[PDB]
Amino acid sequence: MMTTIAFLGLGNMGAPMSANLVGAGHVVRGFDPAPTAASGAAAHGVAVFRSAPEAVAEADVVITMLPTGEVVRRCYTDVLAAARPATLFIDSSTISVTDAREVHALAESHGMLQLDAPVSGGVKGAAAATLAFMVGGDESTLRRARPVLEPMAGKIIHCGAAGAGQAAKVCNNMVLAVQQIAIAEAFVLAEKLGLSAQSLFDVITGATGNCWAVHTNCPVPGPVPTSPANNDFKPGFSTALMNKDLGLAMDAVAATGATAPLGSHAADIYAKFAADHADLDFSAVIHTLRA
Amino acid sequence: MTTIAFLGLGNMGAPMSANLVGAGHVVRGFDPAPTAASGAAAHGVAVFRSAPEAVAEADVVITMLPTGEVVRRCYTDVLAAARPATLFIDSSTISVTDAREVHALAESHGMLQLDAPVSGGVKGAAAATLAFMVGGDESTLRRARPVLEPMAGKIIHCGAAGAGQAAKVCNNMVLAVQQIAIAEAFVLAEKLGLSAQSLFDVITGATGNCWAVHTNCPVPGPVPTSPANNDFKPGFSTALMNKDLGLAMDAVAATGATAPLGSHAADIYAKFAADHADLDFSAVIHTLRA
Ligand SMILES: C[C@@H](CCC(=O)O)C(=O)O
Ligand SMILES: C[C@@H](CCC(=O)O)C(=O)O
Repeated sequence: MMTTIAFLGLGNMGAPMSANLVGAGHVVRGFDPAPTAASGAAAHGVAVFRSAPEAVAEADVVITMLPTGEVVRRCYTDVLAAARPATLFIDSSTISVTDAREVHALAESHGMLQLDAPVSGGVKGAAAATLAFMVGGDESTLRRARPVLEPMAGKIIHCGAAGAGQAAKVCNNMVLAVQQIAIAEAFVLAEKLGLSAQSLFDVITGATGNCWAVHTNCPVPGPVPTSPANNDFKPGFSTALMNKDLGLAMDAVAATGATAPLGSHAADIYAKFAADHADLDFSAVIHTLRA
Repeated sequence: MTTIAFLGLGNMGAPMSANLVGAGHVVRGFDPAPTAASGAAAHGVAVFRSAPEAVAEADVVITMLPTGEVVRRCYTDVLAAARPATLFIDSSTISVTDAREVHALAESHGMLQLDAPVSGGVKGAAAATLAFMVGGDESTLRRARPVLEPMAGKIIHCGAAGAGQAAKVCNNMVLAVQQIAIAEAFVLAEKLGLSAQSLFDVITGATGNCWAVHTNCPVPGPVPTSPANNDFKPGFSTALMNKDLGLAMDAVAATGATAPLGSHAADIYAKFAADHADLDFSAVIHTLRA
């Protein structure tokens, strides 16, 4: 299983992910253009390089954890020629399904194996190695990748061909967004009807409406003391991050001509909420329903 | 032996009253439809020509009626015929406003009263697995418990009068939103080239999981028992979901609440019910391009 891994993107996700790879005994060759990110990763054993091409030159596997499809595209353009032939590229960035398929084809045109493997779990999942990887690409390529993913992962799920990882994540998170708004509406309506928060909680969680947005992320303080509502709506899952994912869902809706009325409505709601509350947990959208 | 007047012997009322007979109660009935009455009499209910007659000898009076207006008119018709401290249980699904009005009216005559609307449908009614969501006094629920038990899989005290109705309407508004949201996810997935089984496996193991997908999956295959595999036979009909959402919209209006997605869901299902009232509510997956 021991492998030389180039890790491009050493931010809030990339840094802890890379540390777990070092802990598992891999040689990790890192690059990030932010020197503070690079320094922090070096402190936990990443060999940091001056450029992304240098980092990938001697690597069996190249992982990208980057903010957008544009940055992934630009990164692949900078490094693919530098990589040894038939190197495994894993993009664990969260990007559009369109961009994922573009960068996948580019990697394959350079003779590289490529997977999309975006993750859920956030920074906390990243530190604890409990992230869920949602993978698109060839099954044999995933087989080759498993030893590298396992030390970062709680779950690895194969979603289909290239882009299917991005697709699965973005579909789930659109539903989540809609559910978190709907649970918030339910709690505020209950409050105006004189139905207690604890009572509504007990019913919804015992009934057909139950979902993570209530049972774990309860947007009123009290029924779930661990939920962000009890900690000033500190993330958790920030509004900024949810808004990014909803943007990607709206990109997917636009590329496909799909009709997603509530998903699109939830996107508009989170886009407005992100303008001034980007730093709050996405459950804090409940504030928009009170007045 | 507690004697129970059951007013409303329709699709729900008939099987509920059969379970009460089966539990050893004396059941007195009224319904304006001769077929409903006859069918109930056939399983042991002593049917009377008028609601006031049914109520005369009753320790408990149960209503299962279509609207608040009918519930209200039934109460003013029968309250004077009832014995003092009779226990009235309305298991109709009506507005929280109407529920609290009829509760107040009944207690004004020295009656004890609960709202106890139900989830489970006709299937649940027959099988005695209904979920009663109850508003009223804890001590009144305790007295009612022996009567509710033979009809029920769950009995949940929701709070003071009207809280049963509120709890049910709030859950069903969330459910409608979830059922549409899951449908959108499956349609988007298909157009992205992500298989239904793959999306199913991901969502059910992730934060988006809910009954609308894990049990009511609106595409055939991943859950062989879901209505999608059986021509969208209810299940839970669009007609009934539409009725609940209408009540949610009455509650949103009465309170001045902000419920944008619930309201959007209500609009979608009202429109869908014009064409497909008889299909399971999960069938909404095929009306999104309208
Ligand atoms: C074994 C596991 C990866 C290892 C971990 O739990 O960190 C998996 O996702 O299959
Ligand atoms: C609903 C009740 C069970 C009564 C019964 O159905 O026999 C309970 O479990 O609380």
